[PDB]
Amino acid sequence: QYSIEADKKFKYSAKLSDYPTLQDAASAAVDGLLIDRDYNFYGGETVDFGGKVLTIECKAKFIGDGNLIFTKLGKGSRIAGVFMESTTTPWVIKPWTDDNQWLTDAAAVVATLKQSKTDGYQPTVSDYVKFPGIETLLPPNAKGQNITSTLEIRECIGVEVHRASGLMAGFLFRGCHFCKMVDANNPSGGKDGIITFENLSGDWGKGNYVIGGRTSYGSVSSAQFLRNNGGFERDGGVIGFTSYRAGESGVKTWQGTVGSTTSRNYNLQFRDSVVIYPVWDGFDLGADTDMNPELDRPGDYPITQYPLHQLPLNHLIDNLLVRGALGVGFGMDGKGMYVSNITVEDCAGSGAYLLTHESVFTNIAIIDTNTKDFQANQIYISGACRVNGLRLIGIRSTDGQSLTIDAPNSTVSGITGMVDPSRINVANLAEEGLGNIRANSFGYDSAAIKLRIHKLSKTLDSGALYSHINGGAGSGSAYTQLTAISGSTPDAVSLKVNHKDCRGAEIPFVPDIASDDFIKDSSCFLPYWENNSTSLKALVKKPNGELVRLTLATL
Amino acid sequence: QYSIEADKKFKYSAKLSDYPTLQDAASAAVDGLLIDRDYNFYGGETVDFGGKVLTIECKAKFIGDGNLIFTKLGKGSRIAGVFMESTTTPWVIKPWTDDNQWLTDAAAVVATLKQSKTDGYQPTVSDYVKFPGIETLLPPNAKGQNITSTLEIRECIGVEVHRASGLMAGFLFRGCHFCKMVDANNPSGGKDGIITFENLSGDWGKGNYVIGGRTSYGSVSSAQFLRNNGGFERDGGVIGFTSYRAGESGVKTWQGTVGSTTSRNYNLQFRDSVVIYPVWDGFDLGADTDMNPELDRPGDYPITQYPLHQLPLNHLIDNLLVRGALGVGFGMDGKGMYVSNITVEDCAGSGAYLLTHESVFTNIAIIDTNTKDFQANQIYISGACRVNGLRLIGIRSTDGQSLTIDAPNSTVSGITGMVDPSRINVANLAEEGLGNIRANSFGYDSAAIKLRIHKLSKTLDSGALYSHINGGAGSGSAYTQLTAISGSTPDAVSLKVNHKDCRGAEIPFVPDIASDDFIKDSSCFLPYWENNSTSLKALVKKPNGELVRLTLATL
Amino acid sequence: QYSIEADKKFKYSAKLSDYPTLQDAASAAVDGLLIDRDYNFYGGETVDFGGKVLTIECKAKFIGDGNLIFTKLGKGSRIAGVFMESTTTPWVIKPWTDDNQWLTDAAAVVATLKQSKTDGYQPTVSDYVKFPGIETLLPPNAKGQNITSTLEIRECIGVEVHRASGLMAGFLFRGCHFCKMVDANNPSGGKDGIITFENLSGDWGKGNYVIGGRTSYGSVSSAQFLRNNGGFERDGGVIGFTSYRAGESGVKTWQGTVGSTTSRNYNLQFRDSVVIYPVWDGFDLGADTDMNPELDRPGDYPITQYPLHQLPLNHLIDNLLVRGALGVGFGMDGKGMYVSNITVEDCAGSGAYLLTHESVFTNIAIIDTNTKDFQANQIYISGACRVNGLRLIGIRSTDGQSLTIDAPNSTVSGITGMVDPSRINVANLAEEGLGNIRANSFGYDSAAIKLRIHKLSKTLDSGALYSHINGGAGSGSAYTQLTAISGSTPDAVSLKVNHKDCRGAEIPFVPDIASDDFIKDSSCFLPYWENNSTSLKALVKKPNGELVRLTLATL
Ligand SMILES: [Ca+2]
Repeated sequence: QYSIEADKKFKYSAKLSDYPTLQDAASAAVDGLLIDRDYNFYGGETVDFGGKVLTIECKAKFIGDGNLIFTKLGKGSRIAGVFMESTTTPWVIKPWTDDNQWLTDAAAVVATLKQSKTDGYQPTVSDYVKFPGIETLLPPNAKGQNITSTLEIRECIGVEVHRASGLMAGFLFRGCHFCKMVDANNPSGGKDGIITFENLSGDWGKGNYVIGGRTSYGSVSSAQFLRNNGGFERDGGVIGFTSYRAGESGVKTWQGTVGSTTSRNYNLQFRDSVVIYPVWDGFDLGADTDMNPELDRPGDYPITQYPLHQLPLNHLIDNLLVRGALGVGFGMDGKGMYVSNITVEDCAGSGAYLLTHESVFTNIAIIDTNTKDFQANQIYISGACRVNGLRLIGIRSTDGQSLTIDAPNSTVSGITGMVDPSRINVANLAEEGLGNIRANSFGYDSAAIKLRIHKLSKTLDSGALYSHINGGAGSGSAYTQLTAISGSTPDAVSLKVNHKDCRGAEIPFVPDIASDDFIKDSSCFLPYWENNSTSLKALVKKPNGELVRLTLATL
Repeated sequence: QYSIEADKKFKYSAKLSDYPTLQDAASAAVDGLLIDRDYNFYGGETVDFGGKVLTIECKAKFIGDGNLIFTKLGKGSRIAGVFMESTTTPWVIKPWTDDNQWLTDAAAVVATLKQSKTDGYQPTVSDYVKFPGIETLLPPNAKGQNITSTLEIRECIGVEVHRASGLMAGFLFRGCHFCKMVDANNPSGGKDGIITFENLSGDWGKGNYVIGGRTSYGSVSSAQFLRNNGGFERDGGVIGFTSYRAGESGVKTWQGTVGSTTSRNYNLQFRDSVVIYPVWDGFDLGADTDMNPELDRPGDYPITQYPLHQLPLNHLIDNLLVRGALGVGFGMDGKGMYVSNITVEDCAGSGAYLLTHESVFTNIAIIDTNTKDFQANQIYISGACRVNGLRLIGIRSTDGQSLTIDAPNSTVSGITGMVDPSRINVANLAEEGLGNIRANSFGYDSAAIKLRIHKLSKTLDSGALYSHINGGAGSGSAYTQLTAISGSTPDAVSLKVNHKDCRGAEIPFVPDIASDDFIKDSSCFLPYWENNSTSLKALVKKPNGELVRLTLATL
Repeated sequence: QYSIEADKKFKYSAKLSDYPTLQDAASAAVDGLLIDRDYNFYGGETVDFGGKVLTIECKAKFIGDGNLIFTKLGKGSRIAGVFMESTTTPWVIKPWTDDNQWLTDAAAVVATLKQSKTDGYQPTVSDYVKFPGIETLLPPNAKGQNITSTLEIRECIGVEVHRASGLMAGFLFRGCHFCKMVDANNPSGGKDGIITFENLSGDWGKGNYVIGGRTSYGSVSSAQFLRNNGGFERDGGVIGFTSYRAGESGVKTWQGTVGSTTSRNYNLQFRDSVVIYPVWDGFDLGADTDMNPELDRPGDYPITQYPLHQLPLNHLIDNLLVRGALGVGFGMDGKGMYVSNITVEDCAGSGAYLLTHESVFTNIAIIDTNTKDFQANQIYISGACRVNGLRLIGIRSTDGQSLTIDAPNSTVSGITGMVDPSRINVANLAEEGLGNIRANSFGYDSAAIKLRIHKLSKTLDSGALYSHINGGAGSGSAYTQLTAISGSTPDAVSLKVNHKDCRGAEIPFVPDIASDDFIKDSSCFLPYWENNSTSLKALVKKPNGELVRLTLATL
């Protein structure tokens, strides 16, 4: 019988073109399921896949506003090529120019309004803060919109969504474990987060990843996590991902209470990823609320155990790039954190906002940030942290008085760049382990090794060692100078060696009668001027510590 | 009826073993298409896939010289495992030894000639420049060869080629958008570029990527782009890729006019990638022609708007590694660029050749490059740029007079390595933001903090602060010395503190009668020698600025 | 005839549910093979796939202790979703606490014993060394266990295993070439290595990679190689991989003789990867045995050609992260190596153990390692190497006398961090290419530029340049001080400029009659005390080099 042989030798796949509803096709499926016609779904339409391990291959669109809900997929199920699209074409704003300059003026942003499923985003309430005054100026038809076409995977284990795309599209994993969003094929976002792992009910989320791929646009954050804990195994997070033009942030771990419980996250990886042109932040990896925080943490550690911003979040954070944020490039909180290899460039707000304590930051580069003076500084650290390697300043100038680094409880080593030293505030700055040193000077007739005591003055060097050309180039002659500040005049007092190639030391003397207390150490002398005789005298502290006054030079 | 049920329950796939031509199989296909026998194609053979969204699975070879042309594939089509192979076995050169040393002598290169589809490449005209004299020495049968077996995807949107391989193989996307070359499985290249996105006609290319994978050999560049613009979204470029032994360069964005229009590229990503042993360059990301440039840019911005090498290319460039180039490791041009985290090692030409202006380079490492003295320097920057963090020198020495960095308009901070300071040329070099410092000296009886004024001398230190051992190790005693250059003799003039553990300052004096102009500042004195009385005198500039001469020390 | 049309239009797949043995299903398969029921295999069960190019899709478990052996798969075959599981539930140890602190006490480790297929590992003989005393304390039923369920690919070319997982699971490629383990889906390991490329027989392994994915647990190493050589093309190794909690090491290239031949490896890539919480080492990339080494290298280069630890291994090593090792973070040997961009944090043994010679290390960060004092240092280098950029110290203190870096034959530049300078030992340390410098001091009333001659003292600075506040903050006045050590008392002897805002130089003098030899240079004077007359004298070395004694200051 051919049918016996056929049933044994051919691959099983059901296809949607043979069925009137998606549930009918799902029920028929045994191995493969092919989406080979566009399918209009109603919001909340729910498909039961019977616990089957299905390979779902999409070659057409799921069309609808609201959520298409997939349930009871077997472990190992895979959904490839899915394409979500809204039925509604909403009003979107586009707060950047044709030369990719951010628009900050509310009226200019309102002028960008158009009806489109892409190239912009639907305003939300956070836009009222981001573009002050815009709430009053937006037409009512552009406020409070709620358009997203969302694929919801509900309460499944071991399901992977690969190469997803769409228009006004979102992807929600609700109450899932060991699920992955892999190689997202640049979906264009809607009102809700583009990729969400939300585990507010049931067990803490674990094994949930965004791996590879990219997203564009969306009103809020591109990739986000609520109530996930990767365990000590660090089994979850974001690796190899790119976010472009998030309406809020590129990658976000939620903070505070959502509903009746914690939305926070522990033990996730954030590695090898890039966020470009977010309207708010590149990476927002905080767990506690900054402004107007909850007095408790239902479902999480109490404030009595860990103070605000001091949770043992224990994320693995490495090799991240942010460029072009209108908000903050990289933000986090927590205690006992290690963070490495972070690069932030060209952000309008702070490059880094770090509400961290007893944490270590290694090889950080913050290059041309706070370019619009939105924050007090380019990098802020609240608690007692360590920074080992910090690159500051690209090519931008700073006209006002804002600090570059304000990390008042932190100890820092290894700053590089053309930082204005008056714009550094740290607890301690040191290079303990340098070798033999050479200061090489270009474009000047001198070289300098300067000292600045910030307690005395943040703006004036307190002393210096200089080398200065005698005559011109090629003269083979220079003079060395040791200086000290007096009367807030840098270099006011100095000793010289070889000025005008004289081969001698020029020694400063006290310009009047020296007081007893002017001399510091025993077996030393201090020259001073006696004008009434045209003589140099010496105040001498003898080897035995007693003072005597001698005549040093006479007419 | 079984046939009704069978048509509903089984996956559709056509296979080439059932058809006499590839077009017949393509026409029959509805979902899958299996290449299950080797297929000999003629150059220019064109397959029309009818707009169908096909999953093409290759388990055999496409064999032929020239192009196999795929057209009218539906968005979402995928081609996996394709294997291209030429019919011709050409003559190839192998310009490296069994110890992986580059051959540079033309006669030695000619001696490597063999007929093979791999382990070398077909000479092209660029080899005549790379190996001077080789044009005369190559036998005629090894010149002007043109063997490539090329899969051409023509005027398609949303097509992905995955896990491709081959021998004398190339992959061309001509007039395509939103197409990807994913996880290339080490094809061995032919005469043409291995992976090309060419958009000289139609709309500018966008959404075109090389993601993952690797290539080997080829006569010209491994991955290349013509007339692509990723948009502000940076939707295209090269991520996660490895090139080995390109006959020209690993990754190339074309420069200048090709045909009648621009071949240039904007807004692409070049990230997380590696180029090893290219015959020419690792990354060639320039857009304007260097030698003998066009006087115009048909199809692009005019020279009147942006001068040569000053286009707003706006690529996203980060986390690149190059090793073993016979040419330049990393090259680019453009204005307003940000570049980060570039590592270049062991190149025979310059590590970096940067025809850039108003651009920022952060965390650059150029380690043992220009090892064959092909260029004037290891890193060159033409325009007014900023470098923040620059590692120079591995373990190689430099016998001649070539510069290490020549960046005469650039401001630089954060050099590390055993650079010869005479081989640094920059506009300005500074460490503005160091903390308290310690110079730790090993393998010497002294420690040093030296100063060098490059305007005075690039080769001689102009002054120093030294600490020198008194006696031997463990003596608990050292002397401190402040020095200045005179008569081109470093350290010619000095003041000492604690020489021979004497607990005193040794002060240099003018060895003859001091001229009036030798003293600089008021309320200072300058000792000088009066030989005719065996006396020290003091030239004194009094507190009121007037000069007087006093007797300082007498018999 | 429908059967003719059906045979042409449907995809071929055989499925295990239709057959009594795996061999029966394999024999029936032509294109696809679906594993759609759990399959109990016996150890050594061998399947012959007839040279067919098969796409094997797994949606169920292979269950058994021992090896399931796949042979004669055609080039291009793929195995997806495989899940290996043992029949035995062994006794496992879990040497870490509920706060993720390592357990080091043998009795505490024994107390963790449980029967499970995961969340720990089976003890092996290396545990007897790691937890001293544990050999005596372990119950007999927890010693010498040998449970692994291993998929063995034997003597195949061009086979890829994708998205594999399991419990007590291993994956062995024995005598294979051009094979890949791709996107491992966190298999939980057993007694043997989780991913092994072993080529002890036949040709040296080539083209063998681990790409992407992750593993957890296992008694020994996560990914390992024996007798592989990637060629100059670097065609093999580990890229994009994560290892968690290896019972030995994350990534290992074997050392020494195994059986009758070499187990060593050449020309592999180790890039873009992460190892966390290994019981032994993060990356172990050595080739020669350290303790009690072989006197020969059968099958490899003789000791007469390359001494122990000086093989030309030529691996491409870049962009690696290790955190939380109980052993060493990063270890290797070899001569002529280049290594870049390595980050190691929070390891109980050395961050790096480098038995390397004539090798270059660029941009290395070793942050809070040797935290349990297991080794003599945080980073060790035996041979004559170069280090360009080395970050040391996070937030941990060191109570004892151990060194931070011991690299006694190496030349180093670019240390950053709060290193204790007495804990640096190198051949030479230098910053040759710094610009104009500023020392910025926070939290002190002074700024300092110190000098330390390690030959004199590793613990005491030998001289200094200080700037000190006169009075208080905002006074606009400081004094500069130049000091030298005497009698092992830092700063014992000093010259001051502007002490107490006096505008003069305080000059130290010899406290008794100066000996002739106390003066160094011609045309200099040295003041000294004559107590019997209350006078300063000057020992003068005249311009002609002859000595004279003069009266300098008198009552
Ligand atoms: Ca006198």
